[PDB]
Amino acid sequence: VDKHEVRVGELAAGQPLSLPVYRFKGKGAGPSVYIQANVHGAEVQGNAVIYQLMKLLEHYELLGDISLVPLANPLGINQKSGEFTLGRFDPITGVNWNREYLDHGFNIEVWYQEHSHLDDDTLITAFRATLVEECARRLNNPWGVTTGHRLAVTLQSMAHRADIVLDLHTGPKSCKHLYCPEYERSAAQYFSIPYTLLIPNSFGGAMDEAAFVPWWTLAEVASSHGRELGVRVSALTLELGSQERIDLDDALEDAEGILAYLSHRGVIAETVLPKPMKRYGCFLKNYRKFHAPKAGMVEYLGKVGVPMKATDPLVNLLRLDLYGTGEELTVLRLPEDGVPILHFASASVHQGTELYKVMTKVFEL
Amino acid sequence: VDKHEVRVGELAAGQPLSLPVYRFKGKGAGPSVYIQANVHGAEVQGNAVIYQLMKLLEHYELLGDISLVPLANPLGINQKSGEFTLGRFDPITGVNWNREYLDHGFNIEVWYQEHSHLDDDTLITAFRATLVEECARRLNNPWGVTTGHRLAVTLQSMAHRADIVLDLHTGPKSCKHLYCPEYERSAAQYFSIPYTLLIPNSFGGAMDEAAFVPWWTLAEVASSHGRELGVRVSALTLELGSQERIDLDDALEDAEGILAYLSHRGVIAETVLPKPMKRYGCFLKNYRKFHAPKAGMVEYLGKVGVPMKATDPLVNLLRLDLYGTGEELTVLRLPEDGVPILHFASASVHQGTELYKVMTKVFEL
Amino acid sequence: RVDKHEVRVGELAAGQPLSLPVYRFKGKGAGPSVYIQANVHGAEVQGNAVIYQLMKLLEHYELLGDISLVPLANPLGINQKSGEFTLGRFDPITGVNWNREYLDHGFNIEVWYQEHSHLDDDTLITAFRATLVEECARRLNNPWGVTTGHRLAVTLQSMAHRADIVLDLHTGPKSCKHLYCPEYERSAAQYFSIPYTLLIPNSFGGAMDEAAFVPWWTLAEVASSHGRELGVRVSALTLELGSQERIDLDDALEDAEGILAYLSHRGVIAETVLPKPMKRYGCFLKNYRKFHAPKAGMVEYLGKVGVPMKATDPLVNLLRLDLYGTGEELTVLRLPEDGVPILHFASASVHQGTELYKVMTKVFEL
Amino acid sequence: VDKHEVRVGELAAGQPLSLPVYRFKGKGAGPSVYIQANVHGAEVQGNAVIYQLMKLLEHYELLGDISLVPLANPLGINQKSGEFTLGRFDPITGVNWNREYLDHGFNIEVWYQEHSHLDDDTLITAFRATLVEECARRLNNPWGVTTGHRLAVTLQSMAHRADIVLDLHTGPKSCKHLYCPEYERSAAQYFSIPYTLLIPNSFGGAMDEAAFVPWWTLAEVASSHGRELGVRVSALTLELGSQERIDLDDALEDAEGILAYLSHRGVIAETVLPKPMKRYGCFLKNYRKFHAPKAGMVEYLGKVGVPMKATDPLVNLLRLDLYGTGEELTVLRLPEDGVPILHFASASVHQGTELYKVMTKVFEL
Repeated sequence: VDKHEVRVGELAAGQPLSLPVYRFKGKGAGPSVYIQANVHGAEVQGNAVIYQLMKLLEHYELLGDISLVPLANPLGINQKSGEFTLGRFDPITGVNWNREYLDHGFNIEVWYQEHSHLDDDTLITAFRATLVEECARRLNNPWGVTTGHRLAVTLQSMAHRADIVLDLHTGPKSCKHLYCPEYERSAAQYFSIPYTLLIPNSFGGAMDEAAFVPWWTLAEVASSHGRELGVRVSALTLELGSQERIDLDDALEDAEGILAYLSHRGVIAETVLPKPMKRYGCFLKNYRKFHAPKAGMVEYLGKVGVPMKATDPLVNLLRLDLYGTGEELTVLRLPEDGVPILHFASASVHQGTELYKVMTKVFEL
Repeated sequence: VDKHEVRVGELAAGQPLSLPVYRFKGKGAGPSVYIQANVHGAEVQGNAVIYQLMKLLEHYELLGDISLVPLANPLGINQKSGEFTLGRFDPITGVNWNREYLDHGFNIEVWYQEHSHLDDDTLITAFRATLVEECARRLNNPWGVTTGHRLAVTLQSMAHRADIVLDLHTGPKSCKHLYCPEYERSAAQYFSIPYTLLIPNSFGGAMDEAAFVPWWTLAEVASSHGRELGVRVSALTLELGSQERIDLDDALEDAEGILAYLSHRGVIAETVLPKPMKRYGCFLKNYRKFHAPKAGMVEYLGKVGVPMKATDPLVNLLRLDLYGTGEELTVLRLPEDGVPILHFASASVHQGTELYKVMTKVFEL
Repeated sequence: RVDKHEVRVGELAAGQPLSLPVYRFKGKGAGPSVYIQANVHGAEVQGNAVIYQLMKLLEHYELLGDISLVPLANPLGINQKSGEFTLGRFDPITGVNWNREYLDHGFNIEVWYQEHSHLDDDTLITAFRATLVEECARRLNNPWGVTTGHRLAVTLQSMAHRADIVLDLHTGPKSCKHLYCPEYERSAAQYFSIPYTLLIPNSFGGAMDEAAFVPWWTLAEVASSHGRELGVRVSALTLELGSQERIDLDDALEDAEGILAYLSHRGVIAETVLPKPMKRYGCFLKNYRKFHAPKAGMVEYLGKVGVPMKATDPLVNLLRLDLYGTGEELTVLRLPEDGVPILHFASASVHQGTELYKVMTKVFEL
Repeated sequence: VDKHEVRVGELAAGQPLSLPVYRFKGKGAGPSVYIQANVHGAEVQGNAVIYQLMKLLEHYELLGDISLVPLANPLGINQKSGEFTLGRFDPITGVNWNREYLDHGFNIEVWYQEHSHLDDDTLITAFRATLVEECARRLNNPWGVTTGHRLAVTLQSMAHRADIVLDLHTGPKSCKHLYCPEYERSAAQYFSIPYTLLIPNSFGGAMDEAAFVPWWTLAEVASSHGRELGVRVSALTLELGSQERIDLDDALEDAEGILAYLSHRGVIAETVLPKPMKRYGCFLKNYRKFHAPKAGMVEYLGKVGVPMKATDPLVNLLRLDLYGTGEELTVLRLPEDGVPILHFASASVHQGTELYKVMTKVFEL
C-alpha cells in the first residue's frame, strides 16, 4: 500500500495540517475509486471502515485503482468542546465543512459544443482535466479562500480524478443510511444499508454533489444533442451509524458491503455478492426534520431505523419546572408514517432544537 | 412610549425567550418604522443606539409610528465562550441567526394579477397582509421550525408591518458602514456613515433582504404591466463600528444620523439635517474578502475605514516557529487598491482565516 | 401536598433572571429534614427524572420529616449548548467547575466550640446551623461581589445547611451508578441501590457534599477531642446515577426506590422500605484512579462500566489510521491494576493525556 | 542561537504537539535564564517579546545561558471559539493550563538534613537535580497524566534548570503588570512595568510558584539551622498588556526592560539601564476582584493602569430591557481607592461576571 501526505492547511502555532492518502494500484481496466472519511470531526467510524476495507483489499485482485483518505479533516477531528468533538463546522464562522465544496460555474453547454468533435474517451479525459484545473484556479486566488474551502477543494480535486467517489460519514444517534443520486438508485442494492435517500441533480455544497453534478449535467447536455455519452462518475455518501464511536466489528460489515459494490463495478476481480436483506428508500424531498415544539428534557422513544406510524410516540418531554401542573410529562408524536433515521445526541432541548430526521413516503427499493 | 414583550422561544430549563418592544405612536401620516438590534449577540452597540434614539425621540414630533426592538436575540446575546459572546450563530448547528429569515415562495406575478384592479394604497395594504400571513403560516407546522427560524420569522412579521426597516449590527473590528438597496441609493446621504454597499434584488437569508425582496419584486412586476408602483418599503442595515463594545457618545452620533433619515422621510415633523461629511459607495460585487495565505500571529496595519493601495503593507505576520529562516516576519498586502472595512478580531490566524473585508472600486456618493 | 417557590440565583446580560424551582413536602413529625438537588452540572439531566419519580412516589407515603427538592438547579449550565452537547460542567467564561464553587467556612471551630460548649446538644446544634446560614449570607453581601458560580453555589448551600440530610444528584459521563459517602456514615451505602461506593474523608474540595458535612464533621471531632460526643449531625451523600445527556424514567424509578429505602431507614417516611438485595462494594477515595490516554487516537471502549476487570484485561483498542501498515495502527491499552472501571470518556477521539477512565482499585465488599 | 523541538503531546488525528526551544549559549559565569510565552493561548504578545529579545541577544555578550520557548502551548494557541482564541483552559475539562504545574511533595526539612554537609554550590546542584528528577518521575506513571499536566511538567523541568525564570503572559484588556516574589522586590525596578504585585511563598498551580516555592522553602529550612543559603532562583511573571494583540514596537519596550534586569543580574556583560518611570507595588492580598452586581451591557470608564478613587465611576451599566425606569442606565463604582489593572474583554455580563481586578493599598516601590 503506497502512502503519501497531502497538505490541506496550517495552524497559527505553525503546525501543518495534512492528510494520509493510501493507494492500491489496480492491474486491469476496472474503474478507479476515491474513498474518504471523517470530514465531519465527530464522525470517526469511517476511519474504522477504511481500516477494515484496506485489510480486506489486501486479499483481492484489484482491477482498478483505489485511493483512501481517512482522517480527512484534522482541524475538525481535533476540535473539542467539553467531552464532545466540535467537528461539524468551522468553530470561528459556523460554516459546515461539508458545505464548502466547489460548484463548477462554467457553461457545460458551451464546454460540450467546444469538445463535441472528440471521441467519448477523449471528451471524458478533457472534462476531467477541466474540473481538476478549475480546482487549481480556485486555490490560486490572491484574495485566498476560507480554511474549509481549501480543505474541501483539495479533497475535491482528488475525487474528480476517480470514476467512483465514496464519502464516509456518520449521523448523530443514527441508523445506517445512504445518499445516492437518482441516476444510480441501483447502487443501494450492493451496500449493506437499509435506508437510502435518492437525491437530485442539484449542487448543495457537499462532496457527492460536487463530484456528480458536472458529469450528470454533461450527460444530459450530450444526450440533448443526440450523443448518448452517459453519466461517467458515481458519487455516494454512506452515513454509517452513530458519531463519536469506533466499532471494529460493525465497520467490517460496512466494508463487506462496500466490497460488494466494488465487485459489482469490476473494481475487484472476485465476485462478492450483496448481503441479502430488505432495502428501502425515499426521495430527498420527503426526508423531514422534526423540531422540538416546546423546550425540555427528552427521553427518545422512536428507535432509529424502525418504521413508525403517524401519531406514534417519538419522545417523552419532561418538565420539572411544571411538576403538578398537568404538563410535566408530555408525548411528542410523529406527524406522518415514516422511519426515524437519526435523533439529537443530547437530552435537553430548546424550543426548535432538531429532535429527529425522518424519511417519509418510504418504499422498498 | 408603550412597552410590550414578544416571545420568540423557550429554554430547556423552562424560561421563555422574549424581546422588549418599545412603540412610539405617530400623530400624522408619516411612514411607520421598525428598528431592531443585537440579532448577532456580540453586536451590542445597537442597543446603545436604540437607547439614544428613544431619548432623542422624546423631544420630537412623531408623524409616523416607530417600533424599537433592542436585545432582539437573547439566546445569542447570553451565550458566552471564554471572555466573549458566541452570538453569531446557533452553537448547536452553526447556522448564522441572520441567515434564518423567510424568502416568500408565492408567485408575485399571479398575486399581482389577482390584485391589479386595486388602487396603490389598497394593493400595498393587501400585499403587506399577505406577507404577515405567510409568516404566521410558516410558524404553524407539526414538524416545527428551527430555533433561529422561529426567532427570525417573529422579527420579520413585525418588520413587514413597517414602511421602513432599520437592522442595527456591528462588524468585528470595523468602521461604520451601511448596506443599502440599489433602488434607494439616496438613503445613504442622511445617515452618518462613511461607506455604503449598494446591494441588489436578491434574497440571501438576512432581514433587510427578507423585508425588501418581496416589494422590489412587486415593483418590477407592476412596472412590467405599465404600473409604476415603486418599491414601497425601505430596508437598511447599519454596521455601526466594532462588536463587544458599548460607546454611548458614539451611539448618540449614530442616532443623530438615523434621525436625519427619519426627518427626510417625514417620520418626525422637525427638520434634522444630515451631518456634513464625505460619503462613499461600492457595489456589492466589489466587496472582497482577504484570507490569510499562511498561518500566524498578526499585527494589523491597515486601519479600518482608511483607503489604501495594493502596494501598502496590510499586516505583519509573525512566526516564532520560523525564527532565523527569513519567514519569521513577512508582510501581507492586498491584491488591489481599496478601503478595508473590517478585520479579524483575534491576533492568531490559521491559513484561510478571513483577515479583512475590503471595498474596492469605491466612488463618492 | 407539595408547595413550590422560586429562588433567584443570578441574572443574564439580556435581563432574564436565573431561578430555581424549590418543591417542598412538609413533614408531620419529628423525622429528619432532607434537601435534594439535581443538575448542578448541566449535562447531568437524569437527576431531574430521579426527582420527578421520587416526588410521584412521595405523594403516597407518610412524611414524618420535611423534604425539599431542587431539580434544574443550574439553569445557566443546563441551557448552555456547544454542538450537540450540553457545555454544562463549568463556567464557559472561566472554566471553573460549578461544583468547585461551594463555600468552605473559614471560622475557627475549636474557638466556636469553646464559646458554645456550655450549651446543651440541641441548642449547640441550632446555634451552629445558624452560624453556617449566616456565613453564607455574609459571603453574598460583599461590595466587590462574587462569581456567577459562587453566587449559585452559596445560594444552594444555604438551603442545604438547613437540612439534616443532603442528597446531591449527579451523573458520570459514560458511567455506572456510584455513590460518594463520607467515612463517618459508611452504613448509608447499604440502603441505596448503588453497587459501588467511594468512601470520602473529612476534607473540603469545593463540592456540595463536602461543603455540607465538613463543618459538622470537624465540630464532632473538636467535641470528641474534649470528651463530648455530639456525632456528625448532617448526612451528605452524592449519587452519580449513570450516564449524562440522557433521561431514562424507568431507570430513575429504581434510583428513587433506593432513596426511599434510605428515607425509611432515617425515619423521614413512616413506611417500611427495605434495601434492595444486591452486592455492594466500596473503596477509599485515595484508591479511585484516573487512567489517561498514553498516546492519542481513536478509541473502542472494551472495559464495561461497573464490571470488575484484571490488569491483564483489555481496556480499549486504540486505532491509528495515520499509522496504518505499522504495528501502531491498532494497539490494546490495559489497566495497570485490577479494579472496577466506573466511567469512561464520552467521545471516541482522544489526545495524549485525555482522561479515558476512572477506576476503583483495592475494592472490597461493604 | 541553537534550536531544538520538545514534544509535549499528541492530537487525535496523529499530529505531534511540540515547542520550539531557542538556546543562546553563555561564556562565563552569569546566571542562566529560562523564558517562555503563550501558555495561555490568547496571550500572544509574549511571542513578539521573545522575537525582540532574540534579535537583541545576537549582539550582546552572554555570560549565562538563555533558553526561550515561545508558542509554549500549541493546543491552546490553536483553539478557536468564534473570532477569539479559547486558550486559557483545557476545553474539555475547564482546567487552567497555568494551574497544572507540579508542587513538589517531598520533605524539604529531611532533604536538607541529608545534604547539609554539602557546600552551597554542591547542595544547590543536588537540589536542582532532585527537582528535575521529580518531574521525570511524575511523567513516568502507568496511569498517565492530564494533557495540561504533561505540558506544564515538561516546561517546569526546563524551568528548574535555570537560575532565572521569566513567564510571559498578558491580561485580557490590561495594563502592564508584574508578579514578583516578596524575597526579590528589588527585581521590579528593572522591568519597564508600572505596577507590581508582591507575592508570598505559596503554591497555587502556576509556573512562577512552581519554580520558586521549592527554593524559597529550602532557604527557610537552611536559615532555621543557621545557614543563610538565600533563595537561589528568581521567578517572575510578566503580564504584558492586552491579549489578542501583537504590537512589535511595544514588545521591543518590554524586551528592553527584560534586558535591564538581565544586565543587572550579570547574564549579559553589557550595561543595559532600566527605563526611568514611576513604579508602584501592592501586596497580593490587596489585589481585588470586582464582579458585576447586576447583569447588563457595560461601558468601561475606569482606564487600566490609572489610579481612581472610590467616588469615581467604574462602568456605566446599560439595561435596554429596563428602559423608562431608573435602572435603564446606572453607574457602578469602586468600593475602595485603587488602580484598575485589567477589565473583562466583552461588553455583556451576567450577574457575577468579573468586571475588573484592582490593586488597592498601592505604594511607590
